[PDB]
Amino acid sequence: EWEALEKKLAALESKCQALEKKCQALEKKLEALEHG
Amino acid sequence: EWEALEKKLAALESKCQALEKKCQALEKKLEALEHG
Amino acid sequence: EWEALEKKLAALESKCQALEKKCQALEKKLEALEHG
Ligand SMILES: [Zn+2]
Ligand SMILES: [Zn+2]
Ligand SMILES: [Zn+2]
Repeated sequence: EWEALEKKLAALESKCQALEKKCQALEKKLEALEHG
Repeated sequence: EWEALEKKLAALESKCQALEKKCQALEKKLEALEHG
Repeated sequence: EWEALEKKLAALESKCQALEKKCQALEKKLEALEHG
């Protein structure tokens, strides 16, 4: 169905946004090690 | 077409899941450096 | 609408591709710390 698709996409957008944050968090910890 | 969309979404869900694992793998290596 | 969906998916595919690169970039910096 069409609606199931809309929900899969919506959950993917969330997953993606949570991944961008995780990456920013990781980069921050990596930068701490790399400079200090 | 509708079916092409369904396939693009399915491949995106896989890509996303592989990215969550990569991030978990990275965080693990980062935590090793950060504590030991 | 159908077209709005197509655009959301297209922007998600980009976001995902940019995340794979970020992860590769991070892993590269992490590997530098881990071996050198
Ligand atoms: Zn740096
Ligand atoms: Zn830690
Ligand atoms: Zn290594």
